[PDB]
Amino acid sequence: MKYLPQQDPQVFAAIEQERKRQHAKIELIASENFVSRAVMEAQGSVLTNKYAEGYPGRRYAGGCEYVDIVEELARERAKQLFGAEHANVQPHSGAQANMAVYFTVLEHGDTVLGMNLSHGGHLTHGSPVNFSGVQYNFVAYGVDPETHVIDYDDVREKARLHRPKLIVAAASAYPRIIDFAKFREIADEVGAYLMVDMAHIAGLVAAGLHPNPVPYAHFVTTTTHKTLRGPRGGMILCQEQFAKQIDKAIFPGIQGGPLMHVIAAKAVAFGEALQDDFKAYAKRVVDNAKRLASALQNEGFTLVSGGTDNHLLLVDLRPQQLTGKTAEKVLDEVGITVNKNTIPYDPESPFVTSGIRIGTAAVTTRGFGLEEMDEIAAIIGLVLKNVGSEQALEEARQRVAALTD
Amino acid sequence: MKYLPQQDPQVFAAIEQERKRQHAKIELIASENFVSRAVMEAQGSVLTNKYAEGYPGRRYAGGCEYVDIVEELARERAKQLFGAEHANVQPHSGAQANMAVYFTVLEHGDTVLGMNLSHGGHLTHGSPVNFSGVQYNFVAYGVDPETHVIDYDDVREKARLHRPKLIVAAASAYPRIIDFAKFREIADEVGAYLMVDMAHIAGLVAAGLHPNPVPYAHFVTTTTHKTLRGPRGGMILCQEQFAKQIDKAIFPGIQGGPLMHVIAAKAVAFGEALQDDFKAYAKRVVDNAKRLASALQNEGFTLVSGGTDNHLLLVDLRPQQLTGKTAEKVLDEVGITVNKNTIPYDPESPFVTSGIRIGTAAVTTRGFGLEEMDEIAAIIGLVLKNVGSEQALEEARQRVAALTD
Ligand SMILES: Cc1ncc(COP(=O)(O)O)c(CN[C@H](C(=O)O)[C@H](C)O)c1O
Ligand SMILES: Cc1ncc(COP(=O)(O)O)c(CN[C@H](C(=O)O)[C@H](C)O)c1O
Repeated sequence: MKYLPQQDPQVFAAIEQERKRQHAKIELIASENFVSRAVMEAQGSVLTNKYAEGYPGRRYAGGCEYVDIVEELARERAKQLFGAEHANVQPHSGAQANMAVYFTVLEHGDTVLGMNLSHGGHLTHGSPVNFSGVQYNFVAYGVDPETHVIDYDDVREKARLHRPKLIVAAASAYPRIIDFAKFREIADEVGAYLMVDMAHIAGLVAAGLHPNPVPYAHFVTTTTHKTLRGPRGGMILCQEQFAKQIDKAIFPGIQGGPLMHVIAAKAVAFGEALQDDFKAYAKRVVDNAKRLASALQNEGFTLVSGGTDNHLLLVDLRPQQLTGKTAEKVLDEVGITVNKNTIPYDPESPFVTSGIRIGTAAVTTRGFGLEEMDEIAAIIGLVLKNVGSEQALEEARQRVAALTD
Repeated sequence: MKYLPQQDPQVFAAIEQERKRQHAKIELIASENFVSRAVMEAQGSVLTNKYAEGYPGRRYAGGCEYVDIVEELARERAKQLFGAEHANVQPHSGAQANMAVYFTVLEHGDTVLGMNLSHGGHLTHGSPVNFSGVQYNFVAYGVDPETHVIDYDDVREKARLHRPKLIVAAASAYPRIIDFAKFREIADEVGAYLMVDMAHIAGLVAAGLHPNPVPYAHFVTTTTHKTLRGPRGGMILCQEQFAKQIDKAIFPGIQGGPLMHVIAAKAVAFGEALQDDFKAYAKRVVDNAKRLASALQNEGFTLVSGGTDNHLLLVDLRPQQLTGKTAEKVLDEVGITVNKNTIPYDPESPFVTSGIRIGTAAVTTRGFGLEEMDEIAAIIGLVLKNVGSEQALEEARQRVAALTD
């Protein structure tokens, strides 16, 4: 940076603190990742100056000739990446991506079937304090209380009873592979649309390490910033028959002018995702997660679903008689960044929780391998089995500092 | 740029084309502006990597210590700039800023009174193809058919008849000063909340060249990218009594994780707005607009409301027997960037129109003064009075190229 340090010393100092923080800490938040310098330069471009309401070629303002190319590059690369018939790269976020689909196929008060929020489901999948639960009549399916795997007989029973117009699959904290073939089979029986929110697994889908929902779902929403390792924003993939309706839902439906500089960075992210190295990266993410899962069990930790098939895992902290809130606080003290997360059938409130969510996407980008996963798990064991001991937490700090160069 | 040209030659080439376009063309789109290099560097920072769901101090993820400072800087500077009791700098856009307020004080199907869309009102103020008109029962007030100034007796009659829960003031294409004192007086009579969408006039309000809606309105929404000359995004200002409700409406209401890198750029933009030079800048914008308005009339153009009190003007093209669509196309051919815009009581559809919207905010940032405004108006006269003549359009191209160095 050059012009910011002179103009705004206060903001620059806080950014420099954050930059140094991201290097010093062990980042294990499942939804986070580190973007390339090419992605950041695209978001720091003059493309923020342009109003490009509408779509490539069909704009409601002149001078969009070159931002049209940018958006088309983002749209075509995403279609190439996921094998989708249509792409919309204008959603400001995953929340707005989900919102636009709901706006398309649903009237106010319609019944929608989503995943239980305390079982792994997301806020936009029917939270009564979120727009989804207020605007629509959301019913929930759950996981098996023993295995923590989606009970597909329960998805079928809930769909046949409540008769939803839409079924939502996918989650924020689900460590296993989602059977999209079964979700479509259930949706076909009850005559409902199938939406898959692949936000967390998007990068793994692109690398072919998680089944692609695209052939099975009518709508596929995602964020670009999670395992896809791109800028902060949303995307909608759909079939050509819904293309016009989805486009009208984004604009003039729920949004206005798109973020052309972010869309530029999305294109850069999709470009990087198409390369062979990203497929090797994503395999390391899954390898690292399974290694970390196995190593934490070795330390004596119970895991939700008994491991992982993807990028994330959930530690059931009930055996250690610790809340997720307590674990989040003490690991923050030693330099490990996690978040408290409700486990399926949690006896604690969503603000206290009985578990912690851990992802490997961020550390894998940094260069962390199977060896580092053993150490990370060893530090977590040292901290959570000796919460009252300050000497163990000091030992943990030094071991965290050793891993981060 | 350094890492982008190597990584993505296709995207970099399109960005470089856009960068050169923004310099070569005369940008007169009323909603557009040029951001400083400090604002862009903040959007190109590592702050995109952080999930900061919630608010400063009250986050739902660890490691937010430094992005909290960033958001607080953005919030406090905006409060200092506008004299507001509470600020929310998390809205992804002006559309989401408006959406959050609607989500706060309104139930589905509630009656809301906004400005007529063909008279100057915005898409989010009750368009039947926008979320606002679908989710809520929007009624409209208009302008006087002769003077094109808001008919405040009509605002009062519509409010007393339809009994709205909310009244919306402000516009996308209104060249005059809005009397917020009268809007609150009407709202108090019918027992309705007053929302002001100052998106277009935000920078002029900050410089004290347009009356501040904050003392009169319960809610004030805005975009940061128009006359405020900041990054692409939204902001909500409100009284302390609505602070908690507005915060809950953004998250977990309608959005998810905020754009911390954009919020950083908002802080930089607000910082630049507080400086004395920005107040001088904004006065030049208004001076330039009034100069351009007077000069276009001298050329024989009829203007909506007979001039301007702000940053923008509307040319009534009916005397020249030209549509806004025709004017937009031919001016694009010579390097002048405007947009077609419906005039009050337009005989043409919103896709054809009888007028063009022109703003001075962008050209003023570049260094254009009163002299350049005379020339811009002279070129517009040459083009629109000689549409069939290619020799006049070639003359116009050279005169446009002369103004842009
Ligand atoms: C599966 C899923 N869909 C949408 C979103 C929201 O995206 P955005 O923040 O851009 O609006 C999420 C967000 N996930 C968060 C996280 O994992 O930390 C949190 C659970 O909301 C999501 O997981
Ligand atoms: C008065 C007003 N409020 C909100 C918006 C939408 O903001 P965003 O694009 O960030 O969602 C606008 C947009 N204005 C556009 C323009 O002037 O070019 C257009 C009329 O929508 C607005 O004017």
